[PDB]
Amino acid sequence: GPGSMFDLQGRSVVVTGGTKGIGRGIATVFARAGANVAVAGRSTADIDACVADLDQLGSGKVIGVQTDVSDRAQCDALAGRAVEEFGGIDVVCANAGVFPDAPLATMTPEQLNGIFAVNVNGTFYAVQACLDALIASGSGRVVLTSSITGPITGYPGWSHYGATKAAQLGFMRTAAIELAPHKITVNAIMPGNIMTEGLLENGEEYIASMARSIPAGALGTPEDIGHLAAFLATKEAGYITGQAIAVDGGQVLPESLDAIAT
Amino acid sequence: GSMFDLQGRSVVVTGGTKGIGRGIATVFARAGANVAVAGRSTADIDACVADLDQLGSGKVIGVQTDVSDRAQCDALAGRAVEEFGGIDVVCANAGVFPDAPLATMTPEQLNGIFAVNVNGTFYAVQACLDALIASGSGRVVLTSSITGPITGYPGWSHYGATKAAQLGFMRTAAIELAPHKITVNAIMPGNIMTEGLLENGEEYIASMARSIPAGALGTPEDIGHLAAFLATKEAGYITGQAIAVDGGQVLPESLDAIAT
Amino acid sequence: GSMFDLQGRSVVVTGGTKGIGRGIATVFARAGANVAVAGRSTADIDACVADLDQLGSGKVIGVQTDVSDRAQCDALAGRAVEEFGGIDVVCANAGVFPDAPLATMTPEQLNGIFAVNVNGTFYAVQACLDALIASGSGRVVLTSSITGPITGYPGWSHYGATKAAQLGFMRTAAIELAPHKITVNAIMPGNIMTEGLLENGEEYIASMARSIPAGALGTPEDIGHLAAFLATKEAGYITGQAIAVDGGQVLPESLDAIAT
Amino acid sequence: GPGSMFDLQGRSVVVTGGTKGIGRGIATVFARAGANVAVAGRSTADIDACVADLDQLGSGKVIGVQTDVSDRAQCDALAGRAVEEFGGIDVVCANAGVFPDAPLATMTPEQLNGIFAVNVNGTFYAVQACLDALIASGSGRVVLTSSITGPITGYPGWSHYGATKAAQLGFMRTAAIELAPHKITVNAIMPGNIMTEGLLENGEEYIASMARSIPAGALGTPEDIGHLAAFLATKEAGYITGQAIAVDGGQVLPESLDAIAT
Ligand SMILES: [Ca+2]
Ligand SMILES: [Ca+2]
Ligand SMILES: [Ca+2]
Ligand SMILES: [Ca+2]
Ligand SMILES: [Ca+2]
Ligand SMILES: [Ca+2]
Ligand SMILES: [Cl-]
Ligand SMILES: [Cl-]
Ligand SMILES: [Cl-]
Ligand SMILES: [Cl-]
Repeated sequence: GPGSMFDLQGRSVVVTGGTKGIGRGIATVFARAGANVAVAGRSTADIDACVADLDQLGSGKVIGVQTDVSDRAQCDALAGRAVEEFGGIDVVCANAGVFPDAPLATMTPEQLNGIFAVNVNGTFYAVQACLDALIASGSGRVVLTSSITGPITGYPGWSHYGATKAAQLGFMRTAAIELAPHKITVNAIMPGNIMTEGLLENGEEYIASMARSIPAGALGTPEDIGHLAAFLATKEAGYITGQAIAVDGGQVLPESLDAIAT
Repeated sequence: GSMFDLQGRSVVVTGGTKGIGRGIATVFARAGANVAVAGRSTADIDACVADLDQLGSGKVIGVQTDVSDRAQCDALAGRAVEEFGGIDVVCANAGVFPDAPLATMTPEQLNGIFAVNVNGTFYAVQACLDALIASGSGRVVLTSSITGPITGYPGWSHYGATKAAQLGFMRTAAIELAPHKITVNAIMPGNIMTEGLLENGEEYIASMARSIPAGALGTPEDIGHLAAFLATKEAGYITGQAIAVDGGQVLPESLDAIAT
Repeated sequence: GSMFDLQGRSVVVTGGTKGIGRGIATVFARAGANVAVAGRSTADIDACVADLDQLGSGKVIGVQTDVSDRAQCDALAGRAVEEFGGIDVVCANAGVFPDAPLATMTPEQLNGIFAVNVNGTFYAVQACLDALIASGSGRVVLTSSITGPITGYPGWSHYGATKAAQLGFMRTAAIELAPHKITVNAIMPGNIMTEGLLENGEEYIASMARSIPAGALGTPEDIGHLAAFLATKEAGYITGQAIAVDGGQVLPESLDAIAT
Repeated sequence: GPGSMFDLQGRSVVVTGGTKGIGRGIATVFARAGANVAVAGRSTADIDACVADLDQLGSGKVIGVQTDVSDRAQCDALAGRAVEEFGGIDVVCANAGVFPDAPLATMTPEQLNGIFAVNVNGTFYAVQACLDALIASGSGRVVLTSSITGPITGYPGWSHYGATKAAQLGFMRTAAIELAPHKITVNAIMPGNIMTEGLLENGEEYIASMARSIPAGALGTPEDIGHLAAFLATKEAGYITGQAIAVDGGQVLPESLDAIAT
C-alpha cells in the first residue's frame, strides 16, 4: 500500500501460464499485494478457478484470459484485455513454459520447434504485446521465468528446454538496453526445484530424495518465485535491470553431493 | 505481519556511516529494524545514528570498529546482541577503493585493501555467526561490486580482486551455513551517486551517466532496498546469489550499443 | 604424433564458406584434417573447397546444406562419413545476424533466425552423432557470440537469444554425450574482421577497434585456432565451456576503463 | 617448432609451484614443447629432481629456483634468474597455491591471512616481478591457476580457498585491460578434480567415488591443465584475454548426481 516499502497496490500485472505451479505462485503474490492481475492460461476451467481464488486475496481486479502464448495475435489480445480492464499494464511476468523431455539422440524437429514456440516465442510475444502499455506506464517491468537448467546447469533429456531457458536470458540482455530509454527494466528469475501440485503426484519419497541434493534441505515454493517477481516489480527495484537471479536453495553451488553440509 | 516485514529485525551494517552503507542502514531503519552501524570515525557514527534513530521504531546504535581486526568485529557483534537481544542480518558492507596501477602497486597497498575488504567480510560474518544461528532466519548480505566479478578497471586490479573474493567466500558460506537457515547473498553495485562522488562536480557525473543504459547513476537507497528484500523471510530460498544493481552498465558491448 | 596433432582427423564445418566458418575450415585444413564445408551457395562452396584442398594432406569436400532442415544435415553427415570414413569433429558454426528492433520484430523474423541459428546447431550435432560416437574422441564446437551470453546490442535481441540458446544446449549436451567420450564446447567470438565487414570501410573498423582493449578486431583464424585446440586429444577433459575470443571487449566497465 | 601450429619452441616460461602436481604438469608440457622453463618451489630436493627430469624432455633450458611466492622480493629474484638464463620471459604461469581446510566457524586470522598470502599475493607478485620482461617480450602471456572452487562452486571447509581462487579472476579482469597496450594476455584455468600423486595416497576407492560425480567418469591429469596453459601461451591465442576456462570433465554442469548420464 502507499507509504509502505515495496508498494504494489493498483499496479497492473499480466502473468502468462498463471493458472498453475510457479505462475499461480507469482499471480497469488501480486494479488495479495493489491495488484490488478490478468492471468493467462490454456484451460478455461483452470483459469476461472484461479481467478475466483485470487480476486479474494486483495483489492485489485483479477481477470482470466485463455491465451496460447506461442501465437503473437493471442498475446496481443491478452494485452488488449488487460488494458481495457485495468487502464494499463505496468508488469509483464513472461512465465509460460513447458518442460517435456527428449534425449538428444532421438529428439525430433517437432519436439525442438514445439518447446521453442512456447518457451521462447511466447516470451518475446508477451513482451511485445505489452510493450506499448509498458511504455505508457512510466515504471514498466518485465520479469521472465527462466530456470537454473540451461543458463547454469545441464540435465540429460532437457537440452532443448535448457536452450530455451538460456535463450530467454540472451533476449533479456539486449531487451534491458533497448527498453531502458522507456524506463522499463527487464530481469529474470531462475527457479531451482520448486514444489508444485504436479510434482506431488510422484510422492513424498521422490521429493525427499531430491531435497537431499539441495543445501536448503527442502524444495522451494511457488511463492518464493512470486515474492522475487513482486520485488523486481516495485519502484524500489528500478535500478536493477538485466539480472538473472536463481531461487534454488543453493542447488547449483555444491561441487558434488559430497560438498553438501548437513 | 505485512508482506516483506522487517519490523524488529536486528541488523548490523559495517561501514554504515557513509555512502552505500548509510543507504543500507537507512532503508533498514525506515523498515522498523534495529540497526547497529559500524564505522571508523566517532563523529560520523554519532551523526549517522542521530538521523537513523528518527526513521523508525527500532533501536539504533553506533560502534567504532576497524573491521580488519577480528576482535573488534567480535566486540561489534557483542554490542548488537547486548542491545537488541540478537542479530538477524549482517550487512558486510565495509570496503575501500584506493587505486594502484599494477606496475607500481606495493605490498602495503595490496595487503591493506585485502585487510579491509576481504578480512573485514570474513570477520564480520564470523563475529555475528552465533547470533545468526540463534536467529533462526539469519541473513548475510555482502556488498561486492561489478568491478572484479564482472568488469575490470585499470588501477583497481586489487579492488576487483577483493570484490570477486567476496563472491568466492559466498559460494562456500551459502552451503556451509544452510543447515543453520542462514542465507548468504551479495550485491554488486554499479555506479552509485554518493556525497563523495558529488565533490567531482556535475559534468563528471553526467559523463559517467552517458555510459549507463538507465541514463543516471543509482542511489544508495537502491542498494539498501535490495539488501532489505534479501533480509526478509520471503527471500529465504535465495542463497549464493550475486545481484548487480547497475542500471544495465555491464550489458552493452560498447558505447555504441547504448540506446537513448 | 606431435603435440596437438589433427592429421587425418575428420571435421564438418557448417557455414564454412565465408567469414568465421571459413577461418575454422582453413585452420583445420592446414593442420592436415579432412574437412567437409557446408554452405548455401554452390559457387562459394566450390571456391572455398578449391583453396582449402591446397592447404594440407587431408581430403576436402563441399556440400550445399540448409542447416535449418534436419534431413539436409543428415545428408551432410552421410557425405562426410562416405568420403572420410567417419567424423571426429562437428563445428556447428552456421548462423545469421539480421537486425530487428524489439518493437517491430515479426514472427517471421524471430522464427527465421532461430531456424538457422538454433535448429541448425541441434540438427548438425544430431546428424553427426552416430559418427562422433564411432570416433571414440568426438568433438562438438559451437560458434556462439559474446552477444547474448554476455552482452546486449539493441536490434539483436533475437540473435542474442539464439547465441545464448546454443550454450543452454551445450550445458546439457556435454553431460548427455560424455559417456560417448564426446566433448561439447562453445566459442564466443567478439568483433572479428571479415570481408563482409570491410565493405563498411576503414574508418568504421577503426572506430570499433577503439572500444577493444586489444586495439584491433580479431581474425577468423583466431576462432579457427581455438576450435582446433578444442578438437585435439589434448583437450579431452574440457567440456561444457564457452570461451570468448574478443580481445577483452566485454571487460571494461565503459570506454573510460580502456587503457592505451 | 617453427612452421608448426602452436609453436612454443624457445618461448621462455616461469612456473610458480612448478615442482609437483598441476604445476609440474604445466612445466612438463612446456618442456616437451621446446620452451625454456624456470620452475619455482619451496623444497630444493623437489626442485632439483623436477629440473633433472624436465631438462631431458626437449631442447629448451630448464632451471629451478627456490621461491616463496608470498614474498615480493623473492618473486623479483625468480624473474631475475629467468631473465639472466633465458634472455627474457614470455609466459608466467602463476600456479602456486595451497588448499588447507578451515570451517568458517573456526577459521582463524592466521589461517585466512596465510592462504591469501600464498594464493593471492603470490599471484600478484609473480606477475609484477615478470612484468618488465613480459613487456619486452612483445607477445607476453599470464596464465593463472585458479579452481572451479570459488568462481563457480562452493565446498564447506574451503570458503577461504574459494575466496582466493575468485580473487585471482577479479585481478585477471582488470589486468587483461591494464596490460593489453603491452600485448600481454591474461587468462585463467579453473581445474576441477585432477589426479595427483598426493591424491593417490588416499587410495583407489576414494578416487573412484569422486569420479562417479564427474560426467567424464574419471579425474583429469596434470597434463590436461598443462596443455591448456600451453595453448594460451601460443601466438595463436593472442586474441584471447580475460577468460577463465574450466578443465573439469563437466563436473560443474549437473544439477545434481541424478543428472549424470552413464
Ligand atoms: Ca480482488
Ligand atoms: Ca528508532
Ligand atoms: Ca587515488
Ligand atoms: Ca588437401
Ligand atoms: Ca539490417
Ligand atoms: Ca632441455
Ligand atoms: Cl545465459
Ligand atoms: Cl566471482
Ligand atoms: Cl548462456
Ligand atoms: Cl570470479
